[PDB]
Amino acid sequence: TDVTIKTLAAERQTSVERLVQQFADAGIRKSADDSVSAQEKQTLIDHLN
Repeated sequence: TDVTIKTLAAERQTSVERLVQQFADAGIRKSADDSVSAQEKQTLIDHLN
């Protein structure tokens, strides 16, 4: 579940990478190569609404 952002970010490409950024704001690890959360892509929805 927990992986390092960027490698993971690339993985989804249009999900986890994005997820990490917003989430950092949310309450998860941030993007730009470092720490990320997979399947956290929900960031788009949660953060938005």
